[PDB]
Amino acid sequence: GPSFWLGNETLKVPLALFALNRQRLCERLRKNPAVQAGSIVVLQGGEETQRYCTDTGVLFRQESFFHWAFGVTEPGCYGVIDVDTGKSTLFVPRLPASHATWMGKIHSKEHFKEKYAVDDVQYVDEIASVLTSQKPSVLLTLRGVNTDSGSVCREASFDGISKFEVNNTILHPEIVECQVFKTDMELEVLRYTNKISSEAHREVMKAVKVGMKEYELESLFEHYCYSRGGMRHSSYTCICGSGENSAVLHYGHAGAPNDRTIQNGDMCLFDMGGEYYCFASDITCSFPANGKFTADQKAVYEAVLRSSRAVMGAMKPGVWWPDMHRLADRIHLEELAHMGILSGSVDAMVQAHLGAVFMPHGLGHFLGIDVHDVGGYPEGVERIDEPGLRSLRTARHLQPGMVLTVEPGIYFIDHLLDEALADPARASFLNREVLQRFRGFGGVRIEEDVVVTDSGIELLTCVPRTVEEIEACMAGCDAFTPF
Amino acid sequence: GPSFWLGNETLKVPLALFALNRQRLCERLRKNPAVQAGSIVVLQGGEETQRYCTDTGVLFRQESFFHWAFGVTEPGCYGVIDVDTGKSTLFVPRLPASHATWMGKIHSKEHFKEKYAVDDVQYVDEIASVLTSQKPSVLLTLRGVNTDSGSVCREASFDGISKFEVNNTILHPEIVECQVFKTDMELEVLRYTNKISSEAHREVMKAVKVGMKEYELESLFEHYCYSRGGMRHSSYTCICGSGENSAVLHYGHAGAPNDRTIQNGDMCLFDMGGEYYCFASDITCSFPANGKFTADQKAVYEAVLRSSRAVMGAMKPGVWWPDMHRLADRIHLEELAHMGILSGSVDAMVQAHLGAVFMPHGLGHFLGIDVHDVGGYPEGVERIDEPGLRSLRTARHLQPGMVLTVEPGIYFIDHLLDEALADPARASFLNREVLQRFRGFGGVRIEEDVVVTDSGIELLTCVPRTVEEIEACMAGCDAFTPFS
Ligand code: PRO
Ligand code: PRO
Ligand SMILES: [Mn+2]
Ligand SMILES: [Mn+2]
Ligand SMILES: [Mn+2]
Ligand SMILES: [Mn+2]
Ligand SMILES: [O-]
Ligand SMILES: [O-]
Repeated sequence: GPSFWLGNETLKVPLALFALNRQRLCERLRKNPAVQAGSIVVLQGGEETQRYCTDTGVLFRQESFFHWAFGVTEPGCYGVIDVDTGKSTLFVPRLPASHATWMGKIHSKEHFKEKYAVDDVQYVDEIASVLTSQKPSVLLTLRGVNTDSGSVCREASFDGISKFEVNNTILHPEIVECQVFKTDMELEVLRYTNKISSEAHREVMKAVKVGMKEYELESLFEHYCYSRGGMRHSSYTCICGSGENSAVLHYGHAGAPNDRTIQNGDMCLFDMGGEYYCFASDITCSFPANGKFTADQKAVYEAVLRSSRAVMGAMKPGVWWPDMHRLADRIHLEELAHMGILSGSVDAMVQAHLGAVFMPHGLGHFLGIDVHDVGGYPEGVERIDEPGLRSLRTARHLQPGMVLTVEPGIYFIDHLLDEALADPARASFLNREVLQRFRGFGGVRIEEDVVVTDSGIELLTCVPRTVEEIEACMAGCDAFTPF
Repeated sequence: GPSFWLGNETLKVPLALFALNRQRLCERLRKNPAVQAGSIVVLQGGEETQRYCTDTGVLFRQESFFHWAFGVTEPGCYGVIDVDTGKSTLFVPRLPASHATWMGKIHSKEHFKEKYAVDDVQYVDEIASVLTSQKPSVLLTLRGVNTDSGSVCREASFDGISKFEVNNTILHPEIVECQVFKTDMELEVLRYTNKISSEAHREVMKAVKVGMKEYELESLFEHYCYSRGGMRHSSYTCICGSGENSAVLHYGHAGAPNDRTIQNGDMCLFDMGGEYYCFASDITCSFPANGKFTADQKAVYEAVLRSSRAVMGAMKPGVWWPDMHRLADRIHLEELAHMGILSGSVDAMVQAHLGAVFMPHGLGHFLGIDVHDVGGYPEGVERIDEPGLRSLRTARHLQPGMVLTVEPGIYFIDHLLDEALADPARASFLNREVLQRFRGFGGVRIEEDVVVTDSGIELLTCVPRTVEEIEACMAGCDAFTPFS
């Protein structure tokens, strides 16, 4: 069967991947007692956009649910699936003659049928007529709430849809639940995105020099991923935090745009992940700008390495993800006590939520077509109302096929530290004279992507992690030399 | 005063640039009979967005009118300008405490005042109160139609604006007319974006090898522009057309995504331009993939080079831009005849609109904060209803301070050639036995950015252009002398 491929050494992704997703979705809907025979899933693809009211085109990236089901890269499409038979129909825009001048070849419907291995291809302007002839009982459309953005996913619509019976409640929970469990074909793509992004992280560690701007490494990373990996997009805006900016969790956005000069003595926290054919990677490396950990940097770093490997060591089916978050909290507190930043009973520190002062984010999240993938909080799964834990993007138990990030960190964040020092229940644990030395340290995050297996996990990421590995990598003389 | 700067060798852009733009806008408004005393210009900045319903953030790029007036990089702002005094007030988001954890320092209003050199800074939720206290006669908001996209620019709104008198017709043509004429400070930025993008094009010509994917050069271009120029964005999606793809004017979008392997004997047409602090560049270089022009490639290429230099040499204040387009058409037809592709009377070819078969787009467009800059078709200026010319993004006369692209091209586009061959009014000019050799050739576009000056033009772009220069650049020399 056909494959998506960007040539060179890039991954061939079989279009059978998306056919399998459609089949799995149908199989799940068929078991839902509320789904009527003769139902048809109706999805609307993303459309071309421009910047504001300008005619400056925005590079099109497909909507994630549509991509999961069809793998279609072109804007302006719809796709439907007959639930009972699994038959798929792709609807493509009927393009004007001038498209040939400005945009490229006007491909035939047969070209698209062969390209995407769907059962049928029609034009978008025929969708009402085509669906009518199929005499569906009900159209199943996609509407629901993303539990990370809080946004409502907008359901498909077309001229004439009002003439049909439409249900917009059944589909969203079902397709989300399919996306949560990755197929072997999807795992092959996530192995690849992690391979290329890991290589890119290594090249960045080799390239970093005191005096560079943070964004020079953002640029280098994205250049490696695109030129060598075929990754035209990143999975999220690159986070290239040096010095105190490494305490800012999502540093790098337009308001803080990776524009600091890296200085001797800084820690770097680089959270970057290329995207291939709308599949994510999400990796963070932490390391000294000058290639040599100081004693304080080694201590903080190895604390996070300890929680990282303890969590990965414990992860297996049936483990409750909030228990892993609490395990990381406890290890951080133990290590910060060993360092002298903390004193007293770690049990009591845990009871006072002191861990969240140092790690004010969730331990990790589902990953897939989106970096913060869907399905973390389905109906019946509640958010835990405690510092740190309330930022968890899922409170589920682990099962095979789930893909998770494992991303403990320790940060020295002034407003959180100051709050803790004002609270007698927490201040007694904090040694002010030692902590003072760590003001402006930034932080350390060690982020791996893993897959839950029957007996444990599979690690997808492959970057240097021990202090020795990191220092060796940064001192390496050799491979990637743009102009 | 303060400047925008991304360090290293990047350009320091004084915030005074935006102060001057506000001043110029007020000066224009004070002369406008539709404008009464006590008016306040109210602009709304862009907001941050995410991909579809996901929480994947999209990198924020400021809305172009707002950028022109204020130079503000942060999402969620508004900005107002008192027309009579010129006093500027920036409104910034009142951020949640958690911003300090996730996004960075919660800067003070004073920080933004110093940063942007405005007269006052307030929080966005206070805009109704602050405007009420000023007792304005009317709020002037921005609404109009972009003549390239057809889109309606959406006016500012805030909770309570219905309590004010609002006019949404006066401002748009006036701010557009200011934008058409670049200040010396703006020209400094456009010289810089052309400098960096030119360097990047030269690095690309040096790096191109048979066997590479088109997108490898897209990547390399953008990497040069960001790491060396501080250009986080491109001005438009890179067009890296090799072989027959060079006939596709805006190749490289998601449906044709720069994914062809470059072959020996191919021509390349690379239209790429980095953006710095929301100022554009727009440059096209055409060259043989293997570094050596064939006789056929040299002939097509030098035809476009001739029209490029003819137009640049003719441009000056008072010139009607459609006359430059017709000049390019005539030169292309002459040179296609000199190559044996066409025969007969060039006067007759022109009369038959044959030029548009080979150049089915406008000769060039205004450039500024947007690659297709505003103001090409103000009220009164009409689109010419002919092939090629109707695609012109302006039919204005040239004046000092305008910034234009000059981008003639010749392409071999099958459905257009076949239309001509089926049309008795055009078919006899075409020599099939010679044209057949150019089927699948793709095309050549040579695109320069220029400023209209009192005496003619200032060429901003600095890339190799002659056959000799290009071959040398690709051989690693980079080496050449610009048009003057
Ligand atoms: O947003 C999240 O969930 C993770 C936490 C640290 C950075 N990214
Ligand atoms: O869009 C335009 O006007 C120019 C013509 C060739 C490519 N870009
Ligand atoms: Mn991350
Ligand atoms: Mn993550
Ligand atoms: Mn161009
Ligand atoms: Mn142009
Ligand atoms: O992350
Ligand atoms: O262009």
